[PDB]
Amino acid sequence: LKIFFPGVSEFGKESILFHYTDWVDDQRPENYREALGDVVGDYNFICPALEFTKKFSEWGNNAFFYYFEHRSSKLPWPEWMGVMHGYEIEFVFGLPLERRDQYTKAEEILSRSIVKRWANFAKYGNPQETQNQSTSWPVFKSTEQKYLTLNTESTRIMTKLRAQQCRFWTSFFPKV
Amino acid sequence: DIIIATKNGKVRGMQLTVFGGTVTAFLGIPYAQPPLGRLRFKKPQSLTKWSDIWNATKYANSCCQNIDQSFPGFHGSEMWNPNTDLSEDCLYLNVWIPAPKPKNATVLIWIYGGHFQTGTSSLHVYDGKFLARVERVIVVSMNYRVGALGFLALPGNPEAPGNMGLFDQQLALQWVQKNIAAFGGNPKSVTLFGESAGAASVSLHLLSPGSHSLFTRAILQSGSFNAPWAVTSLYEARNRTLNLAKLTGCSRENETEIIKCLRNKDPQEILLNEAFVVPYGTPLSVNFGPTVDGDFLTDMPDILLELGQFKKTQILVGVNKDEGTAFLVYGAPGFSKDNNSIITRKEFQEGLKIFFPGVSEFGKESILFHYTDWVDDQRPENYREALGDVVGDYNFICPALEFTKKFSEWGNNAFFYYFEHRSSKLPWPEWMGVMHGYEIEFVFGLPLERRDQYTKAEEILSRSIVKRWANFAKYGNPQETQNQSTSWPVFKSTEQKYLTLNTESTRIMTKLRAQQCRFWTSFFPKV
Amino acid sequence: VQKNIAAFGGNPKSVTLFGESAGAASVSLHLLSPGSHSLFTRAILQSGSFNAPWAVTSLYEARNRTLNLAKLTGCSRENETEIIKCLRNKDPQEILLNEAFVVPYGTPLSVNFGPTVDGDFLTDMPDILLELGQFKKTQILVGVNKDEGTAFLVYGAPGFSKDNNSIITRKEFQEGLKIFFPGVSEFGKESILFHYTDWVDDQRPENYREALGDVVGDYNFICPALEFTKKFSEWGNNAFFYYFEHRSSKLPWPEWMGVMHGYEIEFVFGLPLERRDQYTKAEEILSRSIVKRWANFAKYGNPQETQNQSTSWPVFKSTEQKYLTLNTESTRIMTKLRAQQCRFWTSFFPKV
Ligand SMILES: *[C@@H]1O[C@H](CO[C@H]2O[C@@H](C)[C@@H](O)[C@@H](O)[C@@H]2O)[C@@H](O[C@@H]2O[C@H](CO)[C@@H](O)[C@H](O)[C@H]2NC(C)=O)[C@H](O)[C@H]1NC(C)=O
Ligand SMILES: *[C@@H]1O[C@H](CO[C@H]2O[C@@H](C)[C@@H](O)[C@@H](O)[C@@H]2O)[C@@H](O[C@@H]2O[C@H](CO)[C@@H](O)[C@H](O)[C@H]2NC(C)=O)[C@H](O)[C@H]1NC(C)=O
Ligand SMILES: *[C@@H]1O[C@H](CO[C@H]2O[C@@H](C)[C@@H](O)[C@@H](O)[C@@H]2O)[C@@H](O[C@@H]2O[C@H](CO)[C@@H](O)[C@H](O)[C@H]2NC(C)=O)[C@H](O)[C@H]1NC(C)=O
Ligand SMILES: *[C@@H]1O[C@H](CO[C@H]2O[C@@H](C)[C@@H](O)[C@@H](O)[C@@H]2O)[C@@H](O[C@@H]2O[C@H](CO)[C@@H](O)[C@H](O)[C@H]2NC(C)=O)[C@H](O)[C@H]1NC(C)=O
Ligand SMILES: *[C@@H]1O[C@H](CO[C@H]2O[C@@H](C)[C@@H](O)[C@@H](O)[C@@H]2O)[C@@H](O)[C@H](O)[C@H]1NC(C)=O
Ligand SMILES: *[C@@H]1O[C@H](CO[C@H]2O[C@@H](C)[C@@H](O)[C@@H](O)[C@@H]2O)[C@@H](O)[C@H](O)[C@H]1NC(C)=O
Ligand SMILES: *[C@@H]1O[C@H](CO)[C@@H](O)[C@H](O)[C@H]1NC(C)=O
Ligand SMILES: *[C@@H]1O[C@H](CO)[C@@H](O)[C@H](O)[C@H]1NC(C)=O
Ligand SMILES: *[C@@H]1O[C@H](CO)[C@@H](O)[C@H](O)[C@H]1NC(C)=O
Ligand SMILES: *[C@@H]1O[C@H](CO)[C@@H](O)[C@H](O)[C@H]1NC(C)=O
Ligand SMILES: *[C@@H]1O[C@H](CO)[C@@H](O)[C@H](O)[C@H]1NC(C)=O
Ligand SMILES: *[C@@H]1O[C@H](CO)[C@@H](O)[C@H](O)[C@H]1NC(C)=O
Ligand SMILES: [Cl-]
Ligand SMILES: [Cl-]
Ligand SMILES: [Cl-]
Ligand SMILES: [Cl-]
Ligand SMILES: [Cl-]
Ligand SMILES: [Cl-]
Ligand SMILES: [Cl-]
Ligand SMILES: [Cl-]
Ligand SMILES: [Cl-]
Ligand SMILES: [Cl-]
Ligand SMILES: [Cl-]
Ligand SMILES: [Cl-]
Ligand SMILES: [Cl-]
Ligand SMILES: [N+]
Ligand SMILES: [N+]
Ligand SMILES: [N+]
Ligand SMILES: [N+]
Ligand SMILES: [N+]
Ligand SMILES: [N+]
Repeated sequence: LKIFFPGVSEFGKESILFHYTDWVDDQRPENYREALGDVVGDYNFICPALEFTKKFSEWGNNAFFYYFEHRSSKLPWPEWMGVMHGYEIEFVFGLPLERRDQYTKAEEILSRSIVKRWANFAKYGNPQETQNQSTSWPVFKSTEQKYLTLNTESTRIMTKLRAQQCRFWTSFFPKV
Repeated sequence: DIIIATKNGKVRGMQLTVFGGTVTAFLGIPYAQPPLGRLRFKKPQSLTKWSDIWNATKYANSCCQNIDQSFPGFHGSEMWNPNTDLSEDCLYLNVWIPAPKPKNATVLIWIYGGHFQTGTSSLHVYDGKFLARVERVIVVSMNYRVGALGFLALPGNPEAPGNMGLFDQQLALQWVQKNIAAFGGNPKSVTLFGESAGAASVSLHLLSPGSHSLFTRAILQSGSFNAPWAVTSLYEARNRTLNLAKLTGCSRENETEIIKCLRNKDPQEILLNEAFVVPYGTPLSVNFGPTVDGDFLTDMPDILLELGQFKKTQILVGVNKDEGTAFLVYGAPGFSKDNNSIITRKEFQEGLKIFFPGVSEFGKESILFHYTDWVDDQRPENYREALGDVVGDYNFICPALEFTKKFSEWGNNAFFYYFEHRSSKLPWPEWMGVMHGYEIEFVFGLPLERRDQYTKAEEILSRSIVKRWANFAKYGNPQETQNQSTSWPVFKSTEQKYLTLNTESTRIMTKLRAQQCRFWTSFFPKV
Repeated sequence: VQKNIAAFGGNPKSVTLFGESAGAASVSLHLLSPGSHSLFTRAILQSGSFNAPWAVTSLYEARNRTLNLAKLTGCSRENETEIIKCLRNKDPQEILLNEAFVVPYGTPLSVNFGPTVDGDFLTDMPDILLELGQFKKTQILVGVNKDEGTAFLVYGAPGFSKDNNSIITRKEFQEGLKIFFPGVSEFGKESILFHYTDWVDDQRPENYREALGDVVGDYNFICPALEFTKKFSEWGNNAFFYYFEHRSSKLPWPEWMGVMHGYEIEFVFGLPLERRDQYTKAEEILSRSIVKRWANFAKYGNPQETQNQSTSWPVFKSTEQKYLTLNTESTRIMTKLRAQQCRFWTSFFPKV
């Protein structure tokens, strides 16, 4: 925490520890390893993205929010690093469409669908895959806060990503 | 020493040590005339009544039943077999009360499953002591007649009118109405809960006008009366009563004479033939079950449900993630508990003949079509996975969801769960996943017991299930209010929210198996 | 009262309970008790409610305390009924003398011996019953005073005196917290300091003095009253909330103590109606109006003064949370009392 919040008071840093290390529960040695990943991701990336989306949409525009959760079968970083920062890009640009490239078939399918959704968004302002019986992507409103999960198995409609964590970063932490 | 005075007389119980405190148990209190000789197949008649102390200190006789012998020596299946003598003398119940004795406690009544052909209340995973200790509720469970001895039917005729085992249940609820105040219980706060055929039974007590005033609320685990296996048509119940008489050489002419012949046959002869009164049985077969008797059940239950003729109250309904897997090892080709059961397309197609014996060719093609559009890899575990899903969706999940929509449309709060934790002790292999029947130990609180070798995470999940179930009984709202738990939303049509139960993170989700159930609920009834 | 009040002219079907502090927590518990449901109609809670941190003892600590008392009186037995039996021989002075230290760290707010979940009067933890709407359905009138906390500061917070203005330093505030939150972690206590000492701003020496009063009042009185009111009203009943803000012109405690805990009572019972008593005229008027409102509440379930063109008192709903201020000058309709402070006590602090 000293590395990531150089200063930042002692109490400030205690409060991160308190809100991310209430154990649920086993011990479970990968526990502090997992929490520190979550602290850095929640604070730097996820919570401000969600807060931008609420604020922007409150002024009447359609917004669409995704949660990308596939770990690339080619990733050269190890397992405990999971679905890393930056590793959706190859999906968006369609590299798994290239068969010589040694991606799985499932990965090809997921890319083709990301590409369609991104492109329908550019041309139409609506990122649906309309033809192959895909899950419909709902607009993000405050109150409900629906978002779509992207993975090789099953896309889901979920609500309120990191609700607990972002209450911490967005309303408590600015004050330290 | 602990004597309670009931209406029929005195009963003595025993004290048990449980997690540093104490529970009082009364095991095997009689609740009807044993149904022997002249009373076989008749409804349960009321107890003669006694003097002196009846010692309710050990479990009683389980009801006569055929035993599962496909995996002898194997804990995964022998855990469901009876663990007291079998006998026609089997109409008994159990009570666990907190200590100190409560003032006016809520009561949970368990009704076991067993496809209506088996089951017993004295099983380890049905032991009510933990719930009594931990949540200070009183827990009750009863033995009821199963198989032909409990559900043989020749409707009209009171010599064998159908539904006997359901009336056994009803009369046990009755006992609780008259007697539970003496043990500290509130007869005005009773929740029925049950699993599989037990869950279908509880659902039928919601339809029965004679049960309306015997309970408050209901919990249905993996089972409901609209499931395809739950009610026998009057038509097939005759074909089966007659097929049994023929087989035992009891074929008479005057109907009451058939029943009379059957009362001389020793019970082994009747169990031995029960098995093939159906010309094509499945691992899901219910040879002898509930019927529209015109007494317990006054019309086809699909109709009563659709037209809102049930008791108005709160229900809690839920299902497990892999309901179907367990039935695949009782006869689907290519399946084994002793290997990963990768199966081919031919084996899947054949699998369907086992589970939909007839059922047309087109009917069966249509299941294949809707469950084998590949997404995608190949992925050899693909047909193995689909067949599990077909059997679970059709038999368990889709009718549970359809029951919940229909019930809630008439204005009552409903709560739906999706149980998705595989027990770290499960003796069946990995590919079987979160099996049918393996939430029960969670509900009764076995992982609360530390010597038992469950994980800590599993202890936590149990403690939370127990609280939610108990808050449901006492309050009609299954929240865990104190430890910052996820709130459980009511199930309405339109949105259809439900709660997932697992060791990591509970989630609010919507529209479980939307695609699959559109298939089973609107397309398939027509084949 | 149920059996006998008809003989004295009273309507046993029109009974309102009212009480202050532990009295208010008691009335709130009669709303939870199934044996009290049919013994009253409506309820008035002044500065107190059963969800206050001082109101219910856990079964756990009640044992530690029953056992600590037996030990102290030399009554330590083995068979439990034998402990009680020993205790019945002790003369009552011996029992009062030891009561004081069955807790290893007491506060000026200490409740050595209190309500517990007995499984008779009270069948479950009351937080749960409240949350899940298991209480008598009726109208309530709930309210609090502007400076609830000040009175407890002179029973042991360092630097405080009724005989001076009690300007205190930051070190004395921090120490004050050890007196009121004996344990309670370091981080817990830092978090109170952080949320009550962000200065707005001058310095302003009465600043830490003022904050400590506010901490003790918000935590012990105001925030649980407001939280009780939201929860109760969410189940469909009319609720009425007041904020009492008049300092009695006769108060014998000094100025910096403000509108103290307990000093609305004389107003409710109508002492300023008595002219010989040396209250101001304005105070007489305010009492007469409180009396009418309380009495209209008992008889009608609506605490209006209908005749003298008084301010209408709106019902408290969640969302808007309107309440009425009571003072000698002007009654106001306000919204969301201590919004910021109670977010702290109600959602953050339970977790430490
Ligand atoms: C209603 O009754 C007969 C019962 O026939 C059965 O006799 C039992 C004692 C038992 O051993 C069983 O296996 C046997 O089949 C059914 O007719 C039978 O149906 C099968 C297949 O259609 C034929 O191959 C049998 O030979 C035939 N037997 C007789 C004597 O007719 C009948 O199908 C059944 N109705 C239903 C809906 O299942
Ligand atoms: C998994 O096992 C099944 C089940 O039947 C078998 O049990 C095995 C553990 C093994 O002991 C085997 O000898 C025993 O028959 C296998 O299915 C069987 O496959 C063979 C094909 O030659 C036939 O003899 C059987 O008809 C067939 N029976 C049944 C009832 O399924 C299955 O092949 C095997 N799969 C694996 C290991 O991947
Ligand atoms: C439950 O009980 C003991 C009680 O100890 C106390 O004995 C009383 C008679 C009284 O005089 C009291 O002041 C005294 O402390 C508690 O253990 C005590 O805790 C303190 C601080 O932790 C220690 O310094 C004491 O020496 C210790 N005494 C003994 C005999 O163990 C215990 O803490 C208490 N539980 C709670 C939650 O407060
Ligand atoms: C206000 O008075 C307090 C209270 O204690 C004191 O009461 C005073 C009225 C006075 O008679 C004083 O002699 C008596 O001790 C003062 O707090 C005290 O401060 C002195 C510091 O030297 C210490 O002796 C005490 O430990 C301390 N005690 C307590 C219990 O608070 C306080 O300083 C004073 N403040 C003023 C006048 O602004
Ligand atoms: C025991 O409580 C009785 C009523 O309690 C229940 O009221 C029901 C209508 C339903 O709301 C239940 O869930 C309630 O908990 C009361 O009538 C009895 O007189 C009580 N008897 C005692 C204490 O002996
Ligand atoms: C006295 O009045 C009785 C009822 O008055 C009350 O009705 C309650 C239900 C509640 O609304 C109260 O606030 C009402 O004021 C009536 O039944 C009695 O018979 C009356 N008795 C007399 C005049 O002797
Ligand atoms: C949809 O259609 C074809 C097969 O019919 C499939 O291969 C393709 O990848 C899918 N299209 C999109 C845009 O995902
Ligand atoms: C029932 O239980 C007690 C055991 O202590 C025994 O002494 C009593 O006589 C028993 N009654 C029987 C066996 O009928
Ligand atoms: C059949 O015999 C029974 C048995 O005693 C008798 O009561 C009944 O009246 C008879 N009915 C017919 C139609 O033979
Ligand atoms: C909630 O509280 C305690 C710890 O404070 C915990 O151990 C317990 O298991 C939780 N209660 C429930 C009902 O899950
Ligand atoms: C304790 O003694 C009491 C007091 O007479 C008696 O009634 C009770 O049965 C005894 N219990 C134990 C466990 O010694
Ligand atoms: C209203 O009326 C009179 C004067 O008209 C006044 O003195 C009295 O105190 C007021 N009544 C109430 C209930 O406050
Ligand atoms: Cl999809
Ligand atoms: Cl939600
Ligand atoms: Cl999340
Ligand atoms: Cl799934
Ligand atoms: Cl084919
Ligand atoms: Cl949770
Ligand atoms: Cl949705
Ligand atoms: Cl799904
Ligand atoms: Cl103020
Ligand atoms: Cl400091
Ligand atoms: Cl006014
Ligand atoms: Cl406002
Ligand atoms: Cl304010
Ligand atoms: N990559
Ligand atoms: N990057
Ligand atoms: N098990
Ligand atoms: N089962
Ligand atoms: N006073
Ligand atoms: N007081």
